[PDB]
Amino acid sequence: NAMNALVATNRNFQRASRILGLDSKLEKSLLIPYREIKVECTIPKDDGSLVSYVGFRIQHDNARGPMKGGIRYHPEVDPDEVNALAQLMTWKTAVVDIPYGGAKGGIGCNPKDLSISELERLTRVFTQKIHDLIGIHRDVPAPDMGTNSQTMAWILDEYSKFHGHSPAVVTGKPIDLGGSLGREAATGLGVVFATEALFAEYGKSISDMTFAIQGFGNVGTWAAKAIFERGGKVVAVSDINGAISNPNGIDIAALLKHKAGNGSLKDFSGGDAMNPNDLLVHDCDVLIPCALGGVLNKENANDVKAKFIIEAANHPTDPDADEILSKKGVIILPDVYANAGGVTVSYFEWVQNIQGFMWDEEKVNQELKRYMTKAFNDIKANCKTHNCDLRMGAFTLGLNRVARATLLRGWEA
Amino acid sequence: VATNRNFQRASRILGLDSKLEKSLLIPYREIKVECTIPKDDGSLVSYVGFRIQHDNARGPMKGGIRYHPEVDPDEVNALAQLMTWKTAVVDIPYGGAKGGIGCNPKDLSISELERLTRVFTQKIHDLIGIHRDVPAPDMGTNSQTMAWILDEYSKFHGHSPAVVTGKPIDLGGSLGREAATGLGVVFATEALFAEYGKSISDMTFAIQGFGNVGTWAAKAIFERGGKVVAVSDINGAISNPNGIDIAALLKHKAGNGSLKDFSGGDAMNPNDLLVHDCDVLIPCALGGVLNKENANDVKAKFIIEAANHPTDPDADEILSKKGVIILPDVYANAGGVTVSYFEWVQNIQGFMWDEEKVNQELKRYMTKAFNDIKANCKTHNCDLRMGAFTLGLNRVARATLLRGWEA
Amino acid sequence: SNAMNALVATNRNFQRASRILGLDSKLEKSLLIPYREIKVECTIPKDDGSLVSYVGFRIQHDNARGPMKGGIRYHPEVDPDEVNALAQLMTWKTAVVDIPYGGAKGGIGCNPKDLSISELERLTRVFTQKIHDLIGIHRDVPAPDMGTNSQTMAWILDEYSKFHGHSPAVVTGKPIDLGGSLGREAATGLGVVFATEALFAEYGKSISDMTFAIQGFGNVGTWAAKAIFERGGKVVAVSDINGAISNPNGIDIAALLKHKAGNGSLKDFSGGDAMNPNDLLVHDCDVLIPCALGGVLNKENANDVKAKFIIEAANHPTDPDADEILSKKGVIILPDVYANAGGVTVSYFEWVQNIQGFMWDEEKVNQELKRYMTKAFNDIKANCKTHNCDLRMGAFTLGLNRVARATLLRGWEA
Ligand SMILES: NC(=O)c1ccc[n+]([C@@H]2O[C@H](COP(=O)([O-])OP(=O)(O)OC[C@H]3O[C@@H](n4cnc5c(N)ncnc54)[C@H](O)[C@@H]3O)[C@@H](O)[C@H]2O)c1
Ligand SMILES: NC(=O)c1ccc[n+]([C@@H]2O[C@H](COP(=O)([O-])OP(=O)(O)OC[C@H]3O[C@@H](n4cnc5c(N)ncnc54)[C@H](O)[C@@H]3O)[C@@H](O)[C@H]2O)c1
Ligand SMILES: [Ca+2]
Ligand SMILES: [Ca+2]
Ligand SMILES: [Ca+2]
Ligand code: NA
Ligand code: NA
Repeated sequence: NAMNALVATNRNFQRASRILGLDSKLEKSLLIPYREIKVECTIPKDDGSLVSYVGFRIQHDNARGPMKGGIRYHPEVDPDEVNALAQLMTWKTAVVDIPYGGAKGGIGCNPKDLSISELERLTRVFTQKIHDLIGIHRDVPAPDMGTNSQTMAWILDEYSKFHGHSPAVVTGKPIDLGGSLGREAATGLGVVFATEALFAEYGKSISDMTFAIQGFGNVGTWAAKAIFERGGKVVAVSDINGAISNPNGIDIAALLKHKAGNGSLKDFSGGDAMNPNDLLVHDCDVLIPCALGGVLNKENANDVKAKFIIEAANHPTDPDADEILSKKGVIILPDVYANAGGVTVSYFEWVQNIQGFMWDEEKVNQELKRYMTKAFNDIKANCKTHNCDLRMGAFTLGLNRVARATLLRGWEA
Repeated sequence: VATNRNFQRASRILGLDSKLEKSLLIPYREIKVECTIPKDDGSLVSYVGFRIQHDNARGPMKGGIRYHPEVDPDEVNALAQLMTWKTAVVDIPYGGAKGGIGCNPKDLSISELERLTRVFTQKIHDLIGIHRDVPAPDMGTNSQTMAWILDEYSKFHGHSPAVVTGKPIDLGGSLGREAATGLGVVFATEALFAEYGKSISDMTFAIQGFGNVGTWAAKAIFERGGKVVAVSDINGAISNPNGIDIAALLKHKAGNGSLKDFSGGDAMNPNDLLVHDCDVLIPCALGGVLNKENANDVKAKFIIEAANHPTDPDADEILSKKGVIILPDVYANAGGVTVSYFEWVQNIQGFMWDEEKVNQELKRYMTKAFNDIKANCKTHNCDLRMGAFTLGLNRVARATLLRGWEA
Repeated sequence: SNAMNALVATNRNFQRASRILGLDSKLEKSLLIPYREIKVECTIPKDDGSLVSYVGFRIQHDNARGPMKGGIRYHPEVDPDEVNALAQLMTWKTAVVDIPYGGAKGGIGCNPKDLSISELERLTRVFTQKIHDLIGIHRDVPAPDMGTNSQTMAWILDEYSKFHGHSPAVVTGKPIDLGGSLGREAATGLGVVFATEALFAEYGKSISDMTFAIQGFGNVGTWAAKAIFERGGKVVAVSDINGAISNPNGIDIAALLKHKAGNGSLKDFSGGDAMNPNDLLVHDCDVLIPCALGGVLNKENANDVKAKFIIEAANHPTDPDADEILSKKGVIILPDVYANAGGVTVSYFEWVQNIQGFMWDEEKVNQELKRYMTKAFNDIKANCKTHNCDLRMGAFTLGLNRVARATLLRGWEA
């Protein structure tokens, strides 16, 4: 089904390089990651027996600043996937013009199969094995699929044994350990700010549309909530265990309460249970993938009903699907812009930490809006001077900014 | 003895479990180091310096350095633990510490005190730090002491202005530092009063003590229209039922005048201050002044504890029965430690604030802290003293639990 | 060896200010000795593979008030006494405007015009390798100077960061795309105007009240002239050392700016009258602003100056004989150590923005610049009253006393 994640991302990178006319030698430098790290992570389970994993940290580019990107605990984590995600962070940070490069990490494990004490030990061992490589001004992790603010607390705590109290070494922290107000909701809310900027160009409002949402974690819950509050009609939601639909709109606040009491989507009373395999091809105006990458591919792209796709997940649409969907008249707001709210507020968390003084939530949200608005305006102008679609307008915008910084730094030893 | 019972009560109010409680009572780290220097005449003297680092779950530790003899370890430990709670009460990102040198600084020359300070810094240079443990002045030490610690520490770790607070302005100290505690008392009083719908401008005040805290609090009250009807210090007292002209009074103190010889009031017995007719009583000078003998004769309906522990538990109950509200010391006099945080912030950001910004941030922190204390009081159905204690204790507990325990 | 304009001015001024303050002679001796002097071998392969060896250097004069600060000159004339004097002057200058730095000065004895861009980059990176442990965000923060520029700073940043991690604050003057500050090009000229505004307020006058003659039309002259023009000042004469134009109605500085943009020269400009650039300093005006050159006011022309105010934007336009004649004529001289400090003040702001991890917009940079410059004038004015002295000594006594106080508070025991 899914195209190789790194093959897909490199095809977009090649398409973007051609638009900019990049010299092949500069292009090759920008493609190769700065550093790839794979480390053994062996822990005792709660009964004392050993389990061994491999942890990864791919540091793709640091021309524009310390590297930035989250840590995924998921059974399909592998070098290709982490490499593709890391490269995308390099472009995304540059799209929103925050002073970071790109990185990504992960462990190939299933968190549902580990106890909370095992997850803590695994997280601390991973931190021990990379403590030299990450750092406030080197590489700053954060959550991603299968990790959360408690995971980041353990990274902070273990890292600080080696280098002293270092709040800014990781973002997505709990509020009570130096996290930023607004960070938990930031990706989902930024999706909404990105969607509003796009709909403004077409003269539409969120309240005009129906929505289908794949995935219901940190990104999908906050995105659905924010859409729901602004009058959007959310007609289907899936997660790994099932899905729920309602053509008149799901009461998202009620669905989230039901979820917080350990209810499953399929059992929610204000909707009809559905097969999650039918989510991406469900009738809707706007489709928002909020789970795995590569899920829109040559096999299902012709059956997409949506007129808009908002890429909240990282690389949910492969290049085969891009072209099919373009010919169906579908507009795709690309991941490196639409889901950048998270890393943007991560930047603000990091700033607050190094300034030793936290901001109020209204300032975090004012700055998020300003960053997301400016990035969209830059993409629009870039699509014009280069006469390209939104994915390429954002991709070339970030790639060109990375090239500039790379060229200023130079190459002598 | 009463301190351990009090911590247990606060712990049980919060529902902490015994294992967490035991951990919170054990200090993170205790250090003692030999400090030997040549005297001015070349002969040696040897002292022991120490630092009790109580807790660092919420950030770098913070606390004073005392140059004073007759060191009592139990009392040093108690004060380090108190700083852990106090920093959490006003929500500044520090834990608690206390240190010192067992010496009598009156017996040392200024060059001997400098050498002793530098040697002590040499002996603890890897255990203090901008993000590790940030000392401050205390009994027997001052901003000059801090300057020497900074200078010697920076030889080891590079220029590190935020390694200590209380610095001279000329070496990175903060504007507003001298007035911080007295002014913070007043911002705290304004927050308390607004909760009852009252304003400083409609209250009368009696103030015990006219030193660093009492002078600045009186000034700030006077400038907000408060009527200061009585003031005492160690040598005398002065009363005026229509309000003392505090600007005039501060001028008279500067010229080495006495409170009793001030013309803008009537001299009074300083032993009569706490029982003076007023709306608001502010003990600023001494602890242990309100006890079972005099608490029934207090006439104020609000007591603002600027001094540390002015009120014993007998008095607390007596005054509660009389419907008196007591703003507790741990919060009310926290403006000094709060501005010390701002000093550290300004240092780390490399860019100092003007005095207006320091004072606005101080008012902001003191106001939010009051509202957090009051909300906690509603949650646990307790008075302000216990509400403040449980707020601080719970914040430390929460950070500790989030950090976790696996190696 | 011991004789350039900046050496004589600084040690004359240091000595005079030290006596006004009554500084102890042992403290004075310590303040004159630099903290540390560094010379390092810098050998590189040229593009053709052959070696060349230069000597790089950094004089670190004083750090009582903070990390040291100062430029890196790539220039073949290296005069050790002049380098020391300039590092010392930065110590006083930073103190005058109350920025938390001491002074330094460094460079490489080379002619950068003989080197390719790749050679300059290797030379810069090797120099950085040789001094990486002696500079740093909280130790010593270089900046551009004669023969170096923002590209030079990018290379220092990049190489230094190999040894210590990303360290944007290790140098100022960076490209905007690598953490440089907005407002840098205008900073010195705009600061001159902020300083002039403060001075004139003391007389209850405004720039719109005055006529101006400006010597120099480079980075400082253009921006000062632009900012004066926009505030209603009448710029009646401008010289660029090669030509000069006079207009008693006021020159249209906007028109003159566009003309310089069209690669025209001052003598080419049609919106005024031909004048001899050597007559600029004695031109009729209320305010004279020497921007381009030093030593130009001397005992032979001081008495023909017509201005009531002299704003020393350039470094050291006024020699000792002229300074005396002009004071006796009643002329008020805003001294260079203060008046042109806008550049170093905004370099302080760049370091702050880097340390804070978040860049300011240009409006904020310029509000902060005006605040720093205004407060420094008021402090200088206070010191003039305390010591009954002219503005130049009010400034030097202010900066010297701030360094002395910080030194005495830090103390002397080991
Ligand atoms: N967390 C952030 O700040 C952030 C920022 C930008 C983008 N992203 C991206 O958003 C996506 C989701 O991240 P998250 O933080 O929400 O993760 P999460 O672990 O919080 O939740 C992931 C969600 O996806 C669901 N899911 C997993 N496999 C699925 C499948 N096969 N079908 C349907 N649903 C499935 C899970 O059940 C869960 O509801 C990822 O691509 C991530 O990289 C995350
Ligand atoms: N930042 C701070 O100064 C700070 C911080 C926390 C707590 N406190 C509390 O405030 C108290 C006062 O601190 P300070 O800096 O104002 O001290 P200070 O030495 O500057 O002034 C003390 C004042 O108390 C008076 N006094 C002493 N004994 C008295 C007595 N028996 N009756 C009446 N007046 C008497 C003195 O004459 C003087 O007026 C401390 O002892 C402590 O309890 C101070
Ligand atoms: Ca690369
Ligand atoms: Ca011994
Ligand atoms: Ca010296
Ligand atoms: Na001696
Ligand atoms: Na070559």
